[PDB]
Amino acid sequence: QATLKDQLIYNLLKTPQNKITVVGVGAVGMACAISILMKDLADELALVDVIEDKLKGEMMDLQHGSLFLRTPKIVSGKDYNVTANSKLVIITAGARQQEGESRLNLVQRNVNIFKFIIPNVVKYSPNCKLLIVSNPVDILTYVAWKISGFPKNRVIGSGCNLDSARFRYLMGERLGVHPLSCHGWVLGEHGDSSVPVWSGMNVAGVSLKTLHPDLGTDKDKEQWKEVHKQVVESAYEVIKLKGYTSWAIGLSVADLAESIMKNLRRVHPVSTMIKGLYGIKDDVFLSVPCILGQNGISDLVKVTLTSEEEARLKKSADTLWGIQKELQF
Amino acid sequence: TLKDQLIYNLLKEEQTPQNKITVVGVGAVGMACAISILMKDLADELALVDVIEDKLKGEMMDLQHGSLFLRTPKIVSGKDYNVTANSKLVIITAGARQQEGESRLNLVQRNVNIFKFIIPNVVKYSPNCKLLIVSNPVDILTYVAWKISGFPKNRVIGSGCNLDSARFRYLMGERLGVHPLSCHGWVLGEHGDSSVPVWSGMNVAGVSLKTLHPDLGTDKDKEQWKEVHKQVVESAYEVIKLKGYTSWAIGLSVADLAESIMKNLRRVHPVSTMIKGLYGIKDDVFLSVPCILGQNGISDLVKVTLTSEEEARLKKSADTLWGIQKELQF
Amino acid sequence: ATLKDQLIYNLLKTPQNKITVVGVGAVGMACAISILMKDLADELALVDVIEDKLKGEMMDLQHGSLFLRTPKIVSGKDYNVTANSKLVIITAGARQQEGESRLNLVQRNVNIFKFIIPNVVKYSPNCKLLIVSNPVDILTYVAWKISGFPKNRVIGSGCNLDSARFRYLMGERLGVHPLSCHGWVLGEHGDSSVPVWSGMNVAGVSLKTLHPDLGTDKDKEQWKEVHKQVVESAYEVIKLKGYTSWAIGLSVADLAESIMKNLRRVHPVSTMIKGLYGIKDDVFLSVPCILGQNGISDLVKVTLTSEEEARLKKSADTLWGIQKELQF
Amino acid sequence: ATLKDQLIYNLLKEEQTPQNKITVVGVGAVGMACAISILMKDLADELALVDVIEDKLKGEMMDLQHGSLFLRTPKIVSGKDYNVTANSKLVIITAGARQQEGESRLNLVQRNVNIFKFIIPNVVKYSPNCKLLIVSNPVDILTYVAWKISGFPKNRVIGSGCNLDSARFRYLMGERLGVHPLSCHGWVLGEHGDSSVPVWSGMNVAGVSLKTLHPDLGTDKDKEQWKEVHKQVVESAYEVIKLKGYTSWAIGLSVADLAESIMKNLRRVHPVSTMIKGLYGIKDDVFLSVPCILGQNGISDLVKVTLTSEEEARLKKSADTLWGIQKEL
Ligand SMILES: Cn1ccnc1C(=O)c1ccc(NC(=O)C[C@H](C(=O)O)c2ccc(C(F)(F)F)cc2)cc1
Repeated sequence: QATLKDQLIYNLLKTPQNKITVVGVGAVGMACAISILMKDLADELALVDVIEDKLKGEMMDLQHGSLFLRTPKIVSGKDYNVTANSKLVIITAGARQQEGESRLNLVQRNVNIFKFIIPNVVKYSPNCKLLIVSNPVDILTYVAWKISGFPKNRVIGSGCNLDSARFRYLMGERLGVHPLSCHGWVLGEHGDSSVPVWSGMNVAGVSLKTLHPDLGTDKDKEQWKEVHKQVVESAYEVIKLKGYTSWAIGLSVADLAESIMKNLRRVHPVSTMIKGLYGIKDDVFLSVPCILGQNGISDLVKVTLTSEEEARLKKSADTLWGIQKELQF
Repeated sequence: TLKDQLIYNLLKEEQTPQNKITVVGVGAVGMACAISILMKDLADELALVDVIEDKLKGEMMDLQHGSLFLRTPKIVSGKDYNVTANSKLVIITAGARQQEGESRLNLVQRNVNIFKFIIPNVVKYSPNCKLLIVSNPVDILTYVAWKISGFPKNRVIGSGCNLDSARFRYLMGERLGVHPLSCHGWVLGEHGDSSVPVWSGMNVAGVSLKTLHPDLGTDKDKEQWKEVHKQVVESAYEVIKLKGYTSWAIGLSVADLAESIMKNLRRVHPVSTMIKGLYGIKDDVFLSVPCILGQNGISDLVKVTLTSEEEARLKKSADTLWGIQKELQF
Repeated sequence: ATLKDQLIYNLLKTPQNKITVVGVGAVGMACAISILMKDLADELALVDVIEDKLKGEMMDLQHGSLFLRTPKIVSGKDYNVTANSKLVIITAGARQQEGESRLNLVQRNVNIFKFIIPNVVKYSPNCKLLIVSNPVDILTYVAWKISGFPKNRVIGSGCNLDSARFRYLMGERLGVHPLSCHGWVLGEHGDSSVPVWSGMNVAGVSLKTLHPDLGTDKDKEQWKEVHKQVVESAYEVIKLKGYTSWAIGLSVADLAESIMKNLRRVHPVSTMIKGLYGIKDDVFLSVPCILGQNGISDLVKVTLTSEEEARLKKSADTLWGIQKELQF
Repeated sequence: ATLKDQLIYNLLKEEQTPQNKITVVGVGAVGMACAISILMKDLADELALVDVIEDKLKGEMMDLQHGSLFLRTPKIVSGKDYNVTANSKLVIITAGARQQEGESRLNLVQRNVNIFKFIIPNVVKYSPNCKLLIVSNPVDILTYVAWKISGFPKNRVIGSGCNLDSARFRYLMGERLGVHPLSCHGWVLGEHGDSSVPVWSGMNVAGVSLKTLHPDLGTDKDKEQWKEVHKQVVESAYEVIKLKGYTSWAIGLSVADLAESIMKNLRRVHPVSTMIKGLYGIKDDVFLSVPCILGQNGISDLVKVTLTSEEEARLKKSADTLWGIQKEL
């Protein structure tokens, strides 16, 4: 007498190597999850949240699509033991930006949540890289770094990877070029104080501000400054229209995860400690271009900013530090 | 202007899109289809259409902001169906969706009404497209789309039991310790409560599970494999109870079908089509049988061998669906 | 200051998904390009003994790095470059000439393996060995005996390709993509391979049940000719272009995908089948195996008809007759 | 009833014209590398191969067909008759004499012009609406020749040009900087050959001009000898050919990169061979590489790269060299 399985299969053999955990199964977390699944970045995906039904429903929905994926193990749970041995833990949990609301208003509430999340993550994946997505992402990357005790190369904020992607899309819409071939960087706060690096914007290595010196100024008859205003307002407008943002940030996060998981050493504008650059003296985290790989941030790229750009980046650091210094944890 | 100093134009002749896909409906199902199609590089232009103008624009913008990470260079939206012109494939997901405990068949009046306005507008602007119906009850709405469009039935395809079969193969794989890709088994009939598990065709590596386990699919089964089908039937209800709706699996299922159509693969999928003439069925009933899918839609039907009980269940599903289809007026 | 140090502030002074391909002949390079375009490795190492071809192939792949997502492509004539591999793919050795049987390669390629396998194993002691060189079933046995690895980690590419060819030919006959044409070729990757007619199906419909004479000498449709074309495929391609490469490279990348991504998909690969069908010796040939990050985790016990089982035992006798004459 | 007829009920009796058909002309090493790269990127729903060596053509076709289970291109065909190429959207020409050890690409010009007099009219006859992608060498001159013979508008006659040279440049840049080539930006323009031009003034990482940081970059006084990078670009093909007998993989991937931009209408910027009359002081009908926007109509636009006087003179010299050959045909 033998069961079906035992008549069909002779068992020979009785840890995951490319495991990714997503913390938070709100819209941002689930868009990160689906993007990472469709890019075949992980051999195991773990989801963690505190709403048990929603967590199970999202896990089941993904699992029902397994035939169409190449990620063979999808698990979930409220207990962080399900996250054990992750290479990469993506934290998207916490309060999310609402209509008309500054991401900076979320800071203390999400700091309080990180006091619980981060130690549990570190307990079960002491060797992982942390990719912070929750907002305000720059301050929460600082907080995650402080709580975790990790070296700062392994604490990465998704930062302005998305703002720069939005900038390159809008740039491409004006020039009739795919964003892949429109190069431009948004640095600083992932938020209202972000900094467009007009002096570096280029197609095929041609500096656009060299052709158009008014680029980025008020006197600009083409009003390129509106491009950056649209970058700043983008999240507010999408939130007002559909209630939240999800797809673009999910793709941005999966882009960062690809560079990390595959050790690509591509350059991304992500949140990291900038103390000692551009005359900044405090432990401020904000986005500068960094080399990203399997050890996290291995190097910073020292971008040459104009005086006007450097002043705006300092203003961004001052805004963040004004909030950072008043946190207790 | 800066653009003219930077760029020398050779020609400004904009041509018709070559691989355009439209998604009608920007609810959770429609957006899951859209992101799945975008990340599989199946379209060179994606159009979104719906009646909720704010949500439509917000979803469009959110996808557009991810363009750097995609290889689909044009993403458009509008309430006017002129944005959908010259689509190769139009995926209809709009309509009411089932609440907790609610049958897909309770959606008929609401979504037939919506289709009576959607389909003529789609056909007006993409007269050569394939219609991929996802809205529920999908088998009845595929019938409806066929009647209203006037298209040949090869170009009217219901997403049908592609998802039920995927779920079945997932649950098979969990029981056997095998990836669903290597677990073969078909759920046919209604995408709903009357679906039919084809026990006689379930296999791994060409080994019939029913041959090894003759009680498979019966009440005397000490392993209770019928509970696997029951889980398939209940899957959407359980997910809806937990997260309020389903989206990711159906989106991946639809992108799977769209891949076969857009790349002319001639893969076999269980999709909603007219099965008149099969198993001595004489009415124009639409339900899922395995179909060869390619760039012209359904090119062939596979004549699955069914046991007596399997065929009786399929006829019961056909009777349930036809009981509803026959009372529809066009 | 150097340009690099002016541009880059450094913060930080082993590969996690490394694949090595041994042999940079046409088969090895087809495996390499297929693996690279499937993004299966974060480091790819090429090893061979022909210094010039090796460096030339390495440089050619590197020059395409902008279009790939594998950031480290290395090569060498020594094993330093292979250290810490998850998967080592062995394609080196003599290949069959026009009209030459794969079994005629035994002496030459067994000799090569007695040098390659002991060294490979020293520097990647945890890798899976994927044998592609021919005769692959005999050489998988050799690699297992020599390496000291447990058998789950010594895998021959086997009949994965014969089955792919069978399903392609099936699909041409039936008007269906090979992905939807299901049928297995087992046994020797060679002239004694066994088509499992009794399992061939589309959408779970048994073709033999529809056509009980399928694949016999009574078959009016002559489906046996489909398997004959499978057996003869490599000979015909070698006669026409001199060698085969693309199909075997894609077949191997398919196996590497299942291993590297821990998919637990079923593939017909060369493994030890002692205990199946009453076979008593350490014969290696292809049966369907579940493939993942530990290599072969399970064997599928295919239900064979009397004639299919008899043909499989004939294949086993041919291989065993050669296997048992080898000394270690 | 036969087995097929017991199993399958045909609804459609015939197949429609292919919608995304690509033809590769020539099945030497370069042609087959293009074919496999295009197949593994899912760019075509039909691939046709043409050449004059009947046995090798059929063997290559069969070998690709035998891997069809692992691909998503359902029709692979071949023939000596160009009717097999009918209705291609893109025809890639790799046929003719290929560069040998020690051999200048320019030595191949007259032989390959002779071959194109037969190939191009046959291609045009069966695919009057295709784009032509010239890979055969010397690619710049043969792009000019294919344009004149075909009668096509120049937007539909594209030379693979310096897309590969630039990829090699960026690879070597990345090796020097420890950055993935995706994040190293730099253009090699002009002849796909010995007279190519490195645009030092445009090289950048994250929009930081390397020449601005390192003003000696590319000159003879350069203590870091970055000019050796371009020398390596120039010599790369010679070295690879000397080592393995030919080049194939990198050009195959480069062509598949161009084919992707064309087939998917991406409007990405690539340095490809086109007419540059009206730029940089060039008044002749010379074809050479400059950055072009590539899409479903082929080359729709050129990017007017800003050059130093020394870069511009080098590009004019490359143009003079090519024109001296072009005009003697
Ligand atoms: C002389 N004669 C007269 C009449 N019949 C005979 C035979 O000898 C004979 C002997 C055997 C068969 N067929 C099978 O063994 C099919 C096999 C099974 O049934 O296990 C099966 C494999 C795979 C699948 C699935 F699910 F994968 F598709 C389903 C079923 C047919 C005729």
